[PDB]
Parts: sequence; structure tokens; C-alpha cells
Amino acid sequence: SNKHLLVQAVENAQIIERPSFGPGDTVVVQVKVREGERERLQAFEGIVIAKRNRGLNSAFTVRKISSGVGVERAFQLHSPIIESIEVKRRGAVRRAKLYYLRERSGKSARIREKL
RNA sequence: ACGUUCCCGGGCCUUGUACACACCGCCCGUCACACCAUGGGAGUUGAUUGCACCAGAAGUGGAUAGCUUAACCUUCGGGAAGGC
Repeated sequence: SNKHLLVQAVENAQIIERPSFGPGDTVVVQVKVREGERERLQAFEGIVIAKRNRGLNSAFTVRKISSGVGVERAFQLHSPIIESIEVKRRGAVRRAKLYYLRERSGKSARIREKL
């Protein structure tokens, strides 16, 4: 919509189907990784602090704690790097952007389950 | 050449000594040059620890947003218990 019609025509082809999901829910993402001559898939599991929907340019940021330090990656929804996305756990958050979780470390960081 | 007061040496009695190769003795303290152990010393670097907090893995215990329910009860709808 926001883009010109000629641009929209190009974007529609790039669009790829993917399970819809909400903010603040634990998700597992499969990322293509190149080790040279071989291909592998790496699993990234984390709570989704922030999401932005822009049609083709939609992006979601996943935050996970590894060895006591958090890691945040702003994954691209429609990129071909992302082989698949699945929702391990669904949570309810008052606000779309969970930027208070960065300050939170342990017991506070957790998000209540949504039923 | 009165005389023993003195310079020197020698005889005896007593006295004090930290001296005994014996006063031509023994022996004290600073300064100078080395080497040793140590005290204070702006600090530098370790070990162990008092107290006040943050923290909340697995485990057990109270309670239930909720989910799956073999033993017994069932009016076969379910109840009882139990697990997550």
C-alpha cells in the first residue's frame, strides 16, 4: 500500500508464506548457515521482544540468553535465510515492544503464558 | 752535706682495682667503608574473613490460569485420587 503500485507488484512475488505469530512468545527459528561446501540449519530459540510489520520488509527481533549474556538478532520475516519459524510457547504482553526485558536478567524477564 | 718537701729508682706494712704478657694495663662513644637481621615508612601486591544486601538452578512444601486422566466409587454424564 504505502509503496507505489509498481513496487508492490515486485514485492508480491517476494512474499513467502509463514506461520503468523504474536509479540512476546517464545519462538524457534531455523537459520541457514554456510560452512563452505556444506549447508546446515541452526536453531535460534528466544522470546520476541519486538516486531515490525511492513509487508515484505517485516522484521522481528529475537532475544535469548547464552552463557549469562543476552543476544538479540533482528531477523527478516520474508528473507530466504529463514527456512522455518515455529512458536514453542505463546505469551501475553501488554505492549508490543518489550524493551524493558533487556534490563531484566532472570526471574523478572519471564513472560506469563497466554491461554 | 741545715734536711726529706719534691724529679728518679728501690725495701717493708696496710688500702682500692673492671689489671694479670700485669698502667707501656684495661676500656667508652660519635664519624668513615663494607656485609647481616631487624623497626617506622607515601605505597604496590596476595591469602583468609565480619556484616548488609542482590540472587534463585534442582529438590521438597502451600495454593490452583490450566492440561492428560488404568486400578477404587459411578446414575457410565462423571466424582475420588494422582501426575504435569
